[PDB]
Amino acid sequence: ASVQQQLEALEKSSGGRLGVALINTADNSQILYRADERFAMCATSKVMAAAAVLKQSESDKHLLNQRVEIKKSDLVNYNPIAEKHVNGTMTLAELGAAALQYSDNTAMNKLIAHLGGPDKVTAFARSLGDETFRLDRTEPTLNTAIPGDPRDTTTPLAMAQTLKNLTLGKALAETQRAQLVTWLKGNTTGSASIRAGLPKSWVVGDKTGSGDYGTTNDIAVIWPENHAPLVLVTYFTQPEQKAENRNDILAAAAKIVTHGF
Repeated sequence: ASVQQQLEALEKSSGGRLGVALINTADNSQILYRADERFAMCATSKVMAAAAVLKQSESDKHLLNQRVEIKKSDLVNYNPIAEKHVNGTMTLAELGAAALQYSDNTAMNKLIAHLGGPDKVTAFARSLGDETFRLDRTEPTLNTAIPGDPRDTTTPLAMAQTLKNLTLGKALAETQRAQLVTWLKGNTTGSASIRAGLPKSWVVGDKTGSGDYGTTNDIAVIWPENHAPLVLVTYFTQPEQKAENRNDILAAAAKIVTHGF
């Protein structure tokens, strides 16, 4: 069974729709499975928002330390970091960190609001050459993940390309690229997703996402010990709105497509 057959087979079993894009930066080869199909990003979109703020910070040396007031009314449905700071401030950097490493939804909203709304995140993606990404909503509604809804979607390939540009490539100035990489490496939410499909000692940065329709996503940059990085997007979504998430599928997909390194 080739890698495509293995992915086909994984999807066939899975009860959903799998999207995979792996970029092997050794030779810019790719492993693609429904890679041009749209999927709801859910919190994987947070990478774009955080990166947009990093881009701004390249021309404003005070931005990352800018205070953002956190009010109880800013809290939404999943705020593990921001709730610790109500009535205080968090800096934009701290919001980036919380958004990326804990998937804090208030943090995401503060990034988006700082930037001037979801459309500003889209424009930032566009500025990186990503013609596919769109951010339409704030948290929490960007996670509705309704089948066929274009809002808050991208394709696996588009996101893989952009993630590579962001973390290893030309999108950000070097200190901000490194900051993004640091943030992704320090993610806390991805143990059971792509990381679980990889050799335990490979260094990985990732951002998960999850939403309704059992939408279960992860985007990762992977640094094998003896090989050039891999950039991997695994998106997964299911037909029924209250489907359980399926991080196991993402781990399985990651194992399939990284088997060689």
